[PDB]
Amino acid sequence: RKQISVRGLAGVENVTELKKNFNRHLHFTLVKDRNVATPRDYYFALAHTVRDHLVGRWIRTQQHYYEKDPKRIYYLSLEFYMGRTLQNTMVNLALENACDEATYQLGLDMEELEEIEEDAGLGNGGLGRLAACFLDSMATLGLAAYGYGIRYEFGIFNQKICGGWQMEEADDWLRYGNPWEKARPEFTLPVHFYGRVEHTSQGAKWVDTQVVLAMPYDTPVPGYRNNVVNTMRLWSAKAPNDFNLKDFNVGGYIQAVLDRNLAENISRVLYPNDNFFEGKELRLKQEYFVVAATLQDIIRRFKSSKFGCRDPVRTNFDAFPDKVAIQLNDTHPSLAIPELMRVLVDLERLDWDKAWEVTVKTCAYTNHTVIPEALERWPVHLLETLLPRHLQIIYEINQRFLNRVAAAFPGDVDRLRRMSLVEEGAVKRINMAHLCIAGSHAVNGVARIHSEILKKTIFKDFYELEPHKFQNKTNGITPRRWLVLCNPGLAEIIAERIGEEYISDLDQLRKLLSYVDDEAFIRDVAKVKQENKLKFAAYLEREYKVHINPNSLFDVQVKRIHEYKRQLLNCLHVITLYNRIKKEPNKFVVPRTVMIGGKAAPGYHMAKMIIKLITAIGDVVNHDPVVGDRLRVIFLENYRVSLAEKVIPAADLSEQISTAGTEASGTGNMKFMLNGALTIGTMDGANVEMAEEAGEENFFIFGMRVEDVDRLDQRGYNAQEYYDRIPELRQIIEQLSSGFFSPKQPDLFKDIVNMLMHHDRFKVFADYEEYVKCQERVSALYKNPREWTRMVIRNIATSGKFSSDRTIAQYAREIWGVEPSRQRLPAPDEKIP
Amino acid sequence: RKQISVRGLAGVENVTELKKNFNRHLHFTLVKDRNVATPRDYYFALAHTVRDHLVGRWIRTQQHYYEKDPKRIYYLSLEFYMGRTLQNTMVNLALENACDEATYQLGLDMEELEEIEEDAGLGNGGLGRLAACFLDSMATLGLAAYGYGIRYEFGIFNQKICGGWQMEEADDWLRYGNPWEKARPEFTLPVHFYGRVEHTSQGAKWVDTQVVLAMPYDTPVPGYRNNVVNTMRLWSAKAPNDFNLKDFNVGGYIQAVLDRNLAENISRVLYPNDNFFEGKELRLKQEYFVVAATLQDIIRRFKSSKFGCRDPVRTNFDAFPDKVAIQLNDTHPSLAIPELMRVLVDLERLDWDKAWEVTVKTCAYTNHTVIPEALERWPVHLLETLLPRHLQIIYEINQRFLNRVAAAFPGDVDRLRRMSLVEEGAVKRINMAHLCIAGSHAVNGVARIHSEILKKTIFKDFYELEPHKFQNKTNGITPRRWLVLCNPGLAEIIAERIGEEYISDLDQLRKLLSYVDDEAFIRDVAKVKQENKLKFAAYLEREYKVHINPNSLFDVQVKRIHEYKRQLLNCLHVITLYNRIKKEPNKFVVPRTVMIGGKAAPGYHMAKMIIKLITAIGDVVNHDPVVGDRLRVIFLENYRVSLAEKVIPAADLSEQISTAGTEASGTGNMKFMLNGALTIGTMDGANVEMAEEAGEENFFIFGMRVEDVDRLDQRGYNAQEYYDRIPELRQIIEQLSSGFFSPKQPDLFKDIVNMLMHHDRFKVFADYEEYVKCQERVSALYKNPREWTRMVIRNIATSGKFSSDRTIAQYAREIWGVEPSRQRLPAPDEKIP
Ligand SMILES: OC[C@H]1O[C@H](O[C@H]2[C@H](O)[C@@H](O)[C@@H](O[C@H]3[C@H](O)[C@@H](O)[C@@H](O[C@H]4[C@H](O)[C@@H](O)[C@@H](O[C@H]5[C@H](O)[C@@H](O)[C@@H](O)O[C@@H]5CO)O[C@@H]4CO)O[C@@H]3CO)O[C@@H]2CO)[C@H](O)[C@@H](O)[C@@H]1O
Ligand SMILES: OC[C@H]1O[C@H](O[C@H]2[C@H](O)[C@@H](O)[C@@H](O[C@H]3[C@H](O)[C@@H](O)[C@@H](O[C@H]4[C@H](O)[C@@H](O)[C@@H](O[C@H]5[C@H](O)[C@@H](O)[C@@H](O)O[C@@H]5CO)O[C@@H]4CO)O[C@@H]3CO)O[C@@H]2CO)[C@H](O)[C@@H](O)[C@@H]1O
Ligand SMILES: O=P(O)(O)C[C@H]1O[C@H](CO)[C@@H](O)[C@H](O)[C@H]1O
Ligand SMILES: O=P(O)(O)C[C@H]1O[C@H](CO)[C@@H](O)[C@H](O)[C@H]1O
Ligand SMILES: O=P(O)(O)C[C@H]1O[C@H](CO)[C@@H](O)[C@H](O)[C@H]1O
Ligand SMILES: O=P(O)(O)C[C@H]1O[C@H](CO)[C@@H](O)[C@H](O)[C@H]1O
Ligand SMILES: *Cc1c(COP(=O)(O)O)cnc(C)c1O
Ligand SMILES: *Cc1c(COP(=O)(O)O)cnc(C)c1O
Repeated sequence: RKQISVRGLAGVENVTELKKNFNRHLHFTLVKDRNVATPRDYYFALAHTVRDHLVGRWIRTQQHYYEKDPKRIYYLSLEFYMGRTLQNTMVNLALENACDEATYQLGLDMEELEEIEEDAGLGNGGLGRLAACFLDSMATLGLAAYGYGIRYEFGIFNQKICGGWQMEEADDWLRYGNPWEKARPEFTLPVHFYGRVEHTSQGAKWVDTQVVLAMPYDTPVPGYRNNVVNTMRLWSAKAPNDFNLKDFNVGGYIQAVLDRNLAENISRVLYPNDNFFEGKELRLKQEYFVVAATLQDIIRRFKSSKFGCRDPVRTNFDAFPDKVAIQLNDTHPSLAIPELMRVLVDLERLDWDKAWEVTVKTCAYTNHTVIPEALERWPVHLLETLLPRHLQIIYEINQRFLNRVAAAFPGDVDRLRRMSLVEEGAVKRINMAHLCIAGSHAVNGVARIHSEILKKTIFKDFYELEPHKFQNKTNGITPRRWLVLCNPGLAEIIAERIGEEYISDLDQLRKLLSYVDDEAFIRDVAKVKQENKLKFAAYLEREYKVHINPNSLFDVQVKRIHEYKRQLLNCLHVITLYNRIKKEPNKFVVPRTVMIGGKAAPGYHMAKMIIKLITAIGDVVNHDPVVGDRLRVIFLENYRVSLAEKVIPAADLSEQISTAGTEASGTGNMKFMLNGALTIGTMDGANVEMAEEAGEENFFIFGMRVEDVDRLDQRGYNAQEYYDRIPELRQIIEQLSSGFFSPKQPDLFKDIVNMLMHHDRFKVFADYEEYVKCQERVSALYKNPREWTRMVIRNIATSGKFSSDRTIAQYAREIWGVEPSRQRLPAPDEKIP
Repeated sequence: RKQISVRGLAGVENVTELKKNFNRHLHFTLVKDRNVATPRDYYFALAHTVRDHLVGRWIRTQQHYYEKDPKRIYYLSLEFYMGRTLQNTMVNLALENACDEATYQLGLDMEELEEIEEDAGLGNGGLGRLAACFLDSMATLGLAAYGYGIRYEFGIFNQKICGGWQMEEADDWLRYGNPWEKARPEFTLPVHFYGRVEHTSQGAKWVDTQVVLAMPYDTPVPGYRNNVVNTMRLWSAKAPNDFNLKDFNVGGYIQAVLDRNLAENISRVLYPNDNFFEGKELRLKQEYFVVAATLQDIIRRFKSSKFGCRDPVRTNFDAFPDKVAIQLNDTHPSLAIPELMRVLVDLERLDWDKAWEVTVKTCAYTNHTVIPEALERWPVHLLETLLPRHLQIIYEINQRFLNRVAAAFPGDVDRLRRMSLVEEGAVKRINMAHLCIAGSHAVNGVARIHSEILKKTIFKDFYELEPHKFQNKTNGITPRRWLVLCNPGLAEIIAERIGEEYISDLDQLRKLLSYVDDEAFIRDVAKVKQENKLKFAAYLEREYKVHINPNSLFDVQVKRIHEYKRQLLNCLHVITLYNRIKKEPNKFVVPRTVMIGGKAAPGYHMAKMIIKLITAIGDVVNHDPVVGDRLRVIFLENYRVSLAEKVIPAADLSEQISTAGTEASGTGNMKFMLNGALTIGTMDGANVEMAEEAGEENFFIFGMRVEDVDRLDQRGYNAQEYYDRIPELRQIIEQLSSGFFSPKQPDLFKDIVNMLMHHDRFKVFADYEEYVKCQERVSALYKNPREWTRMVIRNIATSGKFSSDRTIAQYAREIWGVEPSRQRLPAPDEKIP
């Protein structure tokens, strides 16, 4: 509808420079002319002109580190959920407004072109987005940091609801190209698979291995206005030419060539599994592949440092921990630990015990869940086929480890079977979380309760052996994408009162508590959210047709569709709302639009069932005339980062409803809090630190605390109890059991009814009384709008702790041992020296 | 050693412009800086700066044709053997010398960088190079022409001789990228496979087909200094997202994604088969794929023309032949004919008989061989599975065709089984050469005897039915790559006397007969060849080590290794030479370096055997001390276009030794003739028109003419006869039979001995007397150097007829019906209008 904002300066020479370079790429890069270039061609010419302002800084940031050669942070993750890159790169370079003017005086709209860009969907959700937000934060804090992972040809599937069912389809995100990567095939590396271990004369050798090659592609990761542009290096698999062809004595020349895309399948697709574990060979291959190739790039750079010169010399890998820190995001790169031992002992010839001190001091591990089906416990027969030397290194690590445990708790023979990284049984397995605690020097959780639950439950044995290892580092979100970029209007009205230094110092938002009684600030804050609601209802009417009321409470739960996350409890609540105004049709109720969105992993039947329940409910509700427009249920299709930048600004209520003690942190919860939604949520994850930051009076907590959850388990949860005692709940179950919500096929929802009644791992009935109660308290407040905005102003004003710049400044200081910085690196300028 | 030449002007502003743009791409495109950029990075910055001078012209050449909208020539070929593109694009734009100065004053050597570029090996040999030379000629003659084919990820394999055996390896030519193509994914197209034909109400429909998508990549094809830049559009296969994923009810989400590279295998690899026929499903798929997608691009452009406006209107496909000419290179795109009928009848609803007149008038076919194992005769069961509607269209074409034949030769029932496009028998098959003659309006051969042999033997029946169809268009070579570019020194000394207009008017070389007695020209012509010999002996010493004598006759046969080409006869000759100076060690013989190079198709055992024989001979010869350096045998490894640009300038004698009546034309023979080698060859292929052009006295013809070959077949060839009567031949066979040439495994060569003796399809013994005789006559002349250079000056001076510009000016006029032109299109200059 309009905007100027402080998306930086649109100054005379630079708007001019821009338009020229735009027209240059459309011709020379695109080989398209004005009369034939479509909005996608206009998108790539600007994408190409914005990455031109980035290579100068990138090249100088990387030669800079060679010259100073800091300790280098390697963030190994198998997921990186980046979303789109043009506007984020414009924000961090301060080009937002010069390219908006430039595009204006060239007759295009930036926002049309910005919507053309495909999201890079290299992640499933929150572990992968945490990685993407960390990368922004490490560059904004001047850290010599490199994010490393796999370049998946197909990222997370694109979800389509057909007949209300999720239909998954392939994310061919590279179809039109990627202007942001730079393929580097000169730097390809081998990764060995299979083979045998010969034991001779001096050491072991892994022999007769198969060779896949690792082709790196680098993406720049620009800091917020400080001229640092760090790197995301993502490996692609390529078959070699000699073995992947020559091994002879008949078998088809064409067949040997077509069989190459079988080694290259290692990076074809991301595994789409939310908090579950799949013991598939292709996954362990992907896990070894990014470990092997990355550790070679690590050592290469450590062998230059300045030791490839001197500092001492006579290859002292002693200094390896003072030059390298490798962060394992979840156990997916836990083979970084046996592999660092392999290259150091086998290839580099250090003694076991030196190379162990060097491995534990450079590695650290971030635990992401306590739900036991998520734990990777790879069967031993898999590892002996695929990685026979690494298995060997794991057995010797385990041997030596349990010798520590038995020394320290002598005689405690059941502790020994519990702490072992080898899980005995029918299928002998390797417990990778155990590997990670044995070979890292810092193990951390993602939120204070999740960190305490690790010390007290899941890893109490390891905590008693080595209390010094366990840490907590509560998650964060980046203020640049999650505020500046999806909510420019909220950021400009904050910018107006307190300035802009808060975008890399979010704790400053607390100076906003002075304006909680300002009537100009209250009205502005509230107009921004009504505007946001209004542009999203438009988006919905446009891209997905639907039409909703902008004057309702926009109640939204968006995250992956898992039972512990409790889209079902939320569901039960909206079926109640419906039933209550059907009983009393002519009662005023605060009108609300409830929007649930998220993806199910392919073969998770319950999750596919819940998406069918939600769309089945909106089939009844959205078509009942007595309901009018007072209640609408919208399933939000193909949830991902660009849609989260659209929804979370338009939200009034944020559903963070998991059973206490299951969500380790959550980060969706933090994003909604700096964007002026109010939380309704259990004392779970970081919801506890958020309520603690704003004050419990300003948050809408309900439900069972974790102590009450264990008490109910001690007792035994009996869901028939809640059904019997609560008539509104009984009525809802029967409606489900009789086909009220599935007419032409009445027994349709009997899997979900049977579960809630008899197999509810997450206790949905136990929290239903206190949940519809709490929900009556947000509607009470909604219709006292000035007092909702003042509660909102106290949530927004207390979001500081949930910046990823604070989380990274604490890993930096207490795990990696580097000091952050914000001194901007010298200006982009020219010089080829 | 030095050069200035007339590689155009190196003028002040433009050398300056160049260096700046070089440094621009190395930074912004390459993201490499001077201190870290290798010679490959320097190659891509110049490749990128030379294609910058080409997009202006390309875009304006293509909008130009839209505006004037000529008849458009579509050259459909499954092979296109382009070799490398930088220097060829510099020649045609006149940038050779500005970029040589530019690179000089930047401290690099062009020739180092020019050697970095990978050859685009999208062809096997001569059919594919003919296509590549035609494209140059069509752009140099201002024709609205488009070359269409498949973009193979792997081209022709790279050959490596290990233990003297060919080892084939994959040509991953795209590893480092291609700076010359422009991917156009917005223009992807579907190609249907499998399915069924429903017959209902109005017409047939091909239903339940599988869908592969065709992703086009365009390469510019610049004319010689006339600002036309035409297009090579090459299709790539891409799996769709919906069917290649959704078809459900359990079967693995990861499996559905990994199974996509199975539709994309259609463009993975070129079939490496020289004049043979493989009836494999993947080949017919590749053949339908480039036909389907191309015919859609043809019709699209015919539906704009100006009829998508008017000219008449009420969709008159009548004018289709006056707007389109599609040339089928060999029978590999013969499905262009049933497919043009399918879209016109089934989709476009014309009557059969209108659409047949429109198909025969737009299609034309070039026959490339008479050797019967080369003929594609696709089994009927293959086509009914894969293309069931097309099979149907072929049966109805055949029905209607034989009704013409039987009307015109009433009662001649064996003619009817001979002319049928359906070859009855155990495996019923479709004769594709027959398809092509029924549905083209011009059928042509590639040289005057090959054209006569078609009218008299292989296609006499079709010639009697339709004499008007049969034509001849003798092959050509492009004077720009095959003279200007690999022989700048020979081109500058010609340029000195007669000027340079000969590079697009090669017939002008005849004004060189005036200098056949010029002693300055004789000495220059001879110094150029000694220089060339000297740089190739260096190349050999460098890249392949070998060391040879530059003062010998460089005797070279380079082409594919097939029995009809007769690398064995040449072999028998060098074993004789060896034996003769072993008999008489101290006889002066003219010293010669014999170089045989070329690739065998993978499973062609005889061809793999002949490469082993040749390297086995050089094992004896190159190590015999009594031989001294008087004779050396060099097998020329990994023969291809860039090596042919190195060898053919350095050649003194050119071996064009096939059994008369088998090589249809040959083009290697023409390249050697404009580069000052003298031919020894049978009266075969275009060797007959070449001898005829220079005078038989100036050529070294020997051997059986084709009449003598049929006489010997009438009689029955008995190779024991030649063995018995010729002692030098008897001695050679015994040396082979006893392991003289294969010591540690004596029976090694008994496949080749057994064949020559009992199964010689190509009569190698029949031509051996006259061949070692003719070979004594070139050595006689070699050691009268001034009289060799004067014979050479009469071959070079009479090469005009063998330009591809003459061949294309005759297809243009007598088959496609367009007039060539040489008026340069307006200067590249600016304007976005
Ligand atoms: O060359 C060095 C070394 O080699 C040899 O030892 C190696 C073993 O031969 C090899 O099999 C491998 O051993 C693994 C073992 O395979 C694996 O099962 C695992 O065993 C653990 C259990 O996982 C753990 O639960 C616990 O089990 C006990 C438990 O205390 C007890 O309470 C009861 O419940 O059952 C079990 C029986 O006591 O402990 C065991 C180990 O005690 O871990 C092993 C080590 O990873 O690797 C060995 C090291 O390379 C030679 O035998 C040895 O002498 C040489 O020093
Ligand atoms: O709906 C239109 C049309 O449909 C029906 O005809 C179709 C046929 O049913 C269908 O099978 C197909 O016919 C093909 C035939 O399958 C194929 O074998 C081929 O036959 C040729 C031989 O290839 C050729 O050698 C020659 O063979 C004769 C030969 O003259 C003779 O000397 C002796 O040696 O042997 C053979 C027996 O006489 O000629 C035959 C054809 O005479 O070609 C056929 C046509 O392509 O396609 C038909 C057309 O769609 C109905 O039968 C018909 O009435 C309708 O008009
Ligand atoms: O992986 P490396 O070698 O440390 C970093 C690579 O990218 C940097 C930024 O483009 C270049 O300065 C460097 O020369 C290049 O090799
Ligand atoms: O599987 P999810 O929820 O997308 C992501 C998981 O990792 C995130 C980042 O550590 C946590 O905040 C979240 O609680 C945890 O369940
Ligand atoms: O295949 P088409 O559409 O005929 C030719 C294509 O390339 C030409 C040269 O870049 C462009 O002018 C044209 O707009 C484009 O669509
Ligand atoms: O298989 P080859 O020899 O490489 C190529 C084939 O097509 C060429 C181009 O029409 C002919 O000149 C040649 O005689 C013929 O055998
Ligand atoms: C931040 C984010 C998540 C995380 O959601 P939680 O509520 O923490 O589970 C998942 N998906 C996307 C698209 C995100 O933006
Ligand atoms: C021209 C050429 C050919 C053709 O050789 P012929 O002697 O006609 O069989 C084959 N390969 C390459 C590399 C060529 O340059």
